[PDB]
Amino acid sequence: EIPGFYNRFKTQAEKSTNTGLKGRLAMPIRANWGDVGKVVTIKNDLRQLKNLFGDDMNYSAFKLGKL
Amino acid sequence: EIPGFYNRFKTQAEKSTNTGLKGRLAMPIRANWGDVGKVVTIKNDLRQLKNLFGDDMNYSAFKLGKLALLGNVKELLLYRLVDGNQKKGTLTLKDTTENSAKDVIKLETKYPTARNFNVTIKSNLVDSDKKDFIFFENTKQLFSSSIKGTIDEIVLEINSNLDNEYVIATKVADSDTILANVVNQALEGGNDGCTSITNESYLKALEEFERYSFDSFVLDGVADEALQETTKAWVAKNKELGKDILLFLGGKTEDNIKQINDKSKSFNDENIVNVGSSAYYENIKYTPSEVAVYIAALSVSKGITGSICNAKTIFEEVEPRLSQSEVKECLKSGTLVLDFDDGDVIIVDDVNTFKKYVDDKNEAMGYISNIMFINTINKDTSLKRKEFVGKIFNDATGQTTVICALKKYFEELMSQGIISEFNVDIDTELQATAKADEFYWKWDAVKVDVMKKIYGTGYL
Amino acid sequence: TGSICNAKTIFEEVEPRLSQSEVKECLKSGTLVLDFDDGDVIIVDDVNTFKKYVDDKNEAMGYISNIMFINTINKDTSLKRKEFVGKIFNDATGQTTVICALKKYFEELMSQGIISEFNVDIDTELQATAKADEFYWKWDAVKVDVMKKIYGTGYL
Repeated sequence: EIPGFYNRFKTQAEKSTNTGLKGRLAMPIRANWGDVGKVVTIKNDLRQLKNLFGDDMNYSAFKLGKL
Repeated sequence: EIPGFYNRFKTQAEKSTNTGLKGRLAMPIRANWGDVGKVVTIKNDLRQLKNLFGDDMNYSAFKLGKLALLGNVKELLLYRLVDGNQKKGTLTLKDTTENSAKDVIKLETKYPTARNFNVTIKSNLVDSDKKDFIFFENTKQLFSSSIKGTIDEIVLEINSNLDNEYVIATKVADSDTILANVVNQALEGGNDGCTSITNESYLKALEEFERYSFDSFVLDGVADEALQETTKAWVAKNKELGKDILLFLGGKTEDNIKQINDKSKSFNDENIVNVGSSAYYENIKYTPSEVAVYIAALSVSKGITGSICNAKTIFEEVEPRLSQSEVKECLKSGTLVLDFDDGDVIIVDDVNTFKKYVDDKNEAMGYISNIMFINTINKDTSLKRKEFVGKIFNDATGQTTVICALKKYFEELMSQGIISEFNVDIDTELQATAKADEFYWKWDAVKVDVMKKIYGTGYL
Repeated sequence: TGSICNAKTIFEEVEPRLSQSEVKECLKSGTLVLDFDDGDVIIVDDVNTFKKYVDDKNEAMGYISNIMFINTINKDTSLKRKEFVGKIFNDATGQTTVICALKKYFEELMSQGIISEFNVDIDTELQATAKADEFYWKWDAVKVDVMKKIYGTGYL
């Protein structure tokens, strides 16, 4: 680069981390909503499940995902 | 010098000083009066603003300047916006000795304008050849003078006294003849400054503003959308170029709180602050951008060692007015909105438009004070560039000197209490990969917080 | 013991004025152009016209300070010519004396910190092929660099 003193700040995840989670699980699911024909990874926030596959407890998807 | 005991007294500013001001602000302005095409710095005395840009509240210049000055900015930097047709007022004078009268003096306003600056010339009652030159604005007299009937001395006197600073006199011909009498003749031919002002004028003003350094920008108290995206891109460019400029914005008065929140969602760069609430100060309303001028001014005046989350405002009323649900909606949207928590108008919080997002750019980045802190650190560091770049040899000694200087700076910050904890060290991870002509370094810190929320529990 | 890549200039204005793209274009072209990085006029970099080419004449040769260093070494060495040429017998003693003098000079340079590492020795490859009335010698060095670029990363 050109000479100079160019800062690039990286307070991304300074101390916003916790180690209370582990493992990964497979899930065939019936769902009223969400993507079809693909294996999608869901982070442990249930909001992600609610967004990507709906919030209907009548279906295996949301109920088993919450469990 | 020659031998002797020569005193030179320096009771200039012995104890005539106070420390109640800080910060600097940028201002594109429309004005009826004042300099054009230059970025002029204004000290916080409003008399300076009144002198250099007039006292007309119909124009963005004086009104937004007064708001910024009440924001307690140390130095307010202005720029007069105009269309190319914008022009100075002018008047011409003629002799009377000759039957074929010839123009001999022309009067032109010192600054471009369209106001009714008027002039009167009459026969002097004491001396025969003298003419009494008097100047007005809508018959409100500015200055009076009397000079004999020679054109050179007349124009020299008219240009000499700064009481006649509103107008410049120039000689049209080298006559020694008696001038013609005029009575309250306006300096016509001028054009105002609100004439056909468009986005291109603001773009040119911003390009002029690229020269300087600022703590904040507010964009003339105008909420035009295309100007807002243009200024957003401009500030992003300035940030990438190492100029850390903060931007405040205010939505249109017609926008509902939902629309304001949508706009505050659209903006997500940390250097963008969207203002929703309108207000009254002297029983006169202010659009969200006009009060965005004031909130930016107050923020920069606060500087470090402060915030705005409950700073009292000068405004006597605020609207639209929000329940706690609406306030929470606006804060979640990143909108900043004033509030009437008490009999005065009070700023609700320190939020910016970015606050809609959370984790990578941390939640403190959602607050304006943290951004001001980071910009200040970047600015002081980019001041250190010239001290250290190209002047020390990259050896262990040079690296140690740089680290020691940065440590001294951060310890100065610690002494002020702004930082609760810090460490600064060489970035040995990147220093291993660093080329021989460069240096990498790392630092952690913990800015000292402020009470926004407080809770009490009682036992009896 | 210095450079020009950010030396402040006496000039109150500079033109034509360049964005980072234009600056990078000029540096890649080997052009040297002043800049207005702050309220003063500042020299952008240490580049020379050669810098367009890269590897054989190394990238440091693209910088003027390295050329000044090399010219200074050549000048001091060509000053030593008159001390050593035609005045010492090419035996092991004369070669050792020449090498010791050059080592003393380079150690003086090391004391100033200009060089981070060096070695100077007889060029035994060419000395084997050398005619009896001549001498060959070799030296490696590492000039001490200067910060042109600096990068910082922050944690809060």
